[PDB]
This record gives sequence, C-alpha cells and structure tokens, in this order.
Amino acid sequence: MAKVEQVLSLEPQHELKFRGPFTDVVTTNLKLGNPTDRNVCFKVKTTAPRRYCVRPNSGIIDAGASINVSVMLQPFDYDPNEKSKHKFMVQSMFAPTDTSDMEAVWKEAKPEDLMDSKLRCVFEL
Amino acid sequence: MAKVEQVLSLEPQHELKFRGPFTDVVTTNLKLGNPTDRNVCFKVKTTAPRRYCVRPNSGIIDAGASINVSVMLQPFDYDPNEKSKHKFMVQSMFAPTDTSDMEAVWKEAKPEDLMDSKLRCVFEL
Repeated sequence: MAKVEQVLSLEPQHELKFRGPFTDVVTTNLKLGNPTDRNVCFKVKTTAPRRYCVRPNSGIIDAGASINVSVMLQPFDYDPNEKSKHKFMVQSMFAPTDTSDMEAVWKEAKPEDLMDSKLRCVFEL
Repeated sequence: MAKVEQVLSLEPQHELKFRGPFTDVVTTNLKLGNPTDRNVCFKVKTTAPRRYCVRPNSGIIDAGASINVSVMLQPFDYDPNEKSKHKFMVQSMFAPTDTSDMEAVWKEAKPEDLMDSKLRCVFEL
C-alpha cells in the first residue's frame, strides 16, 4: 500500500521443502521467472543466515527469463516433531528503465518500488 | 622474511575434491583444527564467489577445537577433460589475548599477522 504485488513468478510459490536425512547438506531449487519487458533485480533473503546459503543470493533477471536459485541447508540433527520456522523471502524491483547498475540502488529503494514475497519452510524425512 | 606458517590444521591439507554428477550442488568438507591455547579467527575465501558457497565463511575457532567447513559447488555442465583452476583460501589470525570483537579487526590486521593457505580444487566422476 501502495505496494505492487510480486511481478516474478515463483516455483514453489508458498513454501520450500527439504528432503533429509539432514546428515549432509540438503539443497532445493526456487525458480524465479520474469514475465515483463524489463529486467527485475532480486534479493533472496533467509531467516537463518548461518543455517542456509542461497546461490544466487541477489541478481538481475533479464526480461522473460527464469533462473534457478539453489537454497542449501547445512547438516544437522533433525527432531521430527519440531516445526520449521525459517522463512525465505524474495525482494524484487524493476532495474530502473535508465539504471546505471545495481549498486546503491537497494538502500535508496523506496518501499513502493520494492516487491516482497515470503515462503514457509518444511523439513521432510 | 616473515612471519608465521599456518597455525591451524587443514583436512584435506592440499586439495579439495568434488564428486559428480554436477547436475546438482556438490559439497566437500574442509576440517580446520586449532591446536593452540588462543582463539583463532578465520575467513574462508574462494576464487569463484558466485560458483561456491562457504558455510562458515568466517569466524572463530576455540582453542583446541575443530570446525568442519561445508564448501558447496553449484550445478553446471561438466567436461571430463576440463581442469579445475579454483583456489580455496582460508585466512586466520589470533584473536588477541584481550580483544573485544572481530568487526574491524580484519581491515586493520597486518600482512604478517595474517595467516593464509591455498587449496587446489578437483572435480571427479
């Protein structure tokens, strides 16, 4: 408000699942897609930095393009009945029609120019 | 010509191996040792930041303690011929017997105070 709903498609769109055993590093794709005629800068943020790694974490997705984001979980001791309270977030933003790059753009970005989307987390097995 | 050779112990010592298929993220551990009575600060760097991830990429190893560093390689088209020219750099420096944090310490650490060691990278299968 007046916040523009997310332009990017996500897949999955609501939650990211992880298949154990969580003996080793477990990984899962998030696919982002750009259905517009402008490039869309993105950031992929996480609730537990020390626990996850995102590749790519940021970037510009060309117009009409899709990229696969690797979300990677570090090994740990599962706990079956536990609930996963990690959230993953995608911040997007059209790389301004005249943009020089994607440097200090983020800090000076308005709340209007920003498009957010949060995803839940689930463990498995 | 100064100063010190790496305090820590690396395992593997020389060369990180990665086993295919590289259709998906590939992880190999580095296990860092701290044989000493003083906390060692580390920073694990690599050549291909958008190609690798390092959990943990920085931090402190308690005195006499070990850390297994997850080093994760992103999916890609693999040749069998192609060689790997990727280098993994672990930086280290004692956390002074009286220090208070590790914020600016890196940007004001000397070159002889600093501690480096380079690891080859190898792709398999």
